[PDB]
Amino acid sequence: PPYTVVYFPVRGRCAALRMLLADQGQSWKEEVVTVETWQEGSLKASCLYGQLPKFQDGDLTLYQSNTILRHLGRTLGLYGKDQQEAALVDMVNDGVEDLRCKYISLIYTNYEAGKDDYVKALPGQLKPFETLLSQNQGGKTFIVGDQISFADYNLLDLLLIHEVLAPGCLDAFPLLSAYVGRLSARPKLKAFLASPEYVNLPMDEKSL
Amino acid sequence: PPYTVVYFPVRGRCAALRMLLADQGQSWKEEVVTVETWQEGSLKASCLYGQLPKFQDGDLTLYQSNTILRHLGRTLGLYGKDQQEAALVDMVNDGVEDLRCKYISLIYTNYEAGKDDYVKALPGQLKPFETLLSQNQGGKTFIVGDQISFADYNLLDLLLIHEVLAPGCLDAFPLLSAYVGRLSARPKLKAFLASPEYVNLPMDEKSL
Ligand SMILES: N[C@@H](CCC(=O)N[C@@H](CS)C(=O)NCC(=O)O)C(=O)O
Ligand SMILES: N[C@@H](CCC(=O)N[C@@H](CS)C(=O)NCC(=O)O)C(=O)O
Repeated sequence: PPYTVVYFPVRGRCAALRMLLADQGQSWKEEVVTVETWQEGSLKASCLYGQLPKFQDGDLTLYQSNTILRHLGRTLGLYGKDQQEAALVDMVNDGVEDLRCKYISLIYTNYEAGKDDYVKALPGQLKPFETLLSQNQGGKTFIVGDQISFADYNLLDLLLIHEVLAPGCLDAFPLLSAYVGRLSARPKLKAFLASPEYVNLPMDEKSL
Repeated sequence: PPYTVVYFPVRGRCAALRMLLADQGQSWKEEVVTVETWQEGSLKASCLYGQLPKFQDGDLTLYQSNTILRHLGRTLGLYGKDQQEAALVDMVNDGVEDLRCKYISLIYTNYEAGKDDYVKALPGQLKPFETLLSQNQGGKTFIVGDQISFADYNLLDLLLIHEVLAPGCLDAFPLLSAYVGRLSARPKLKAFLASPEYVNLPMDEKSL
């Protein structure tokens, strides 16, 4: 630290890393980039891959949402207890990223027309996470091992996103359901999720 | 170890991890899955996310190509010299994954019709890697730091893939060009890239 999140005024790909920082009692600065400023071009041209989020940690500048998640996970001890758990954490996060990309494809390229088929296929896309939970201490703890990881925050975000898209989609998955309620009940995270900082921010850039 | 790669008979998403194993002097078993066997359904149903590659390391079973790359990188010391370099390695790999997904979208959903526009936009997609190279010891070493990382193998694979799609696409990028020649010249990797094991395997599953 200090930590600075440079992003558009939406939850989007920064929701999970923000949940992580809040739940971990970290402090950080939000540098909001308006659509107007982005269209100006200078900031975009200076971004490694021409996109946001951009993350500043002291003198270190990073790009890529999952890189930020892994960085915070690595430096704050949220990346498994050993190398085997670390691999499992990656396996979960890669799965979360895959579904997030499918979600992104839906809302940005075929929402109204593809929404129905997507929701029908959703159960099959959520089952893997329910299965992982069932194979780890009966799913009473975290997605991997007995300690929270950056993948828990990313998965939580994706699940919350889908509950909005398809209310009750987690009713068919007892472990995921309890898991979401459990993580959402963690004091610092609960406070964050209920604050205007989170609540009054639109879900996706599509809303911009 | 022992290591086992379970995949279709193509380079696809296993090319980079294979280059890594070969260049690192590792031994591994290839369990080829034919389209027929896949259509049978049993293997697919047993895969965490219903897809390949599946990777076995001793008693550990992993899925997700980037998870395999990170696992080998972590266990073989190809993940940066410190936490800062580790983050940079992730930043590069996430960028490689992003472009690979764009490439995948092209060949599978709009090849013939989108090929021209994709190639025109390619320079802008490759510039970030040229820039990273220019900011690290003049690009005379690796993509991050002075030691090879799993991201080098993944980037190398993506660059080779694009040279086939658009011959000479690296001519406008001196650092990337030299970088590819340099990595491709590493003894063990050079031997692997020239072997039937690599050469006679189709590039993508699309060829199946
Ligand atoms: N793989 C990147 C994706 C970044 C991305 O898609 N950024 C979008 C917002 S969610 C953006 O900056 N769009 C504006 C543009 O492309 O110029 C990550 O995970 O951070
Ligand atoms: N995110 C996964 C993607 C895996 C993937 O796309 N697998 C394809 C081949 S490259 C597959 O198994 N297709 C067969 C199927 O889905 O039934 C990874 O990086 O490993």
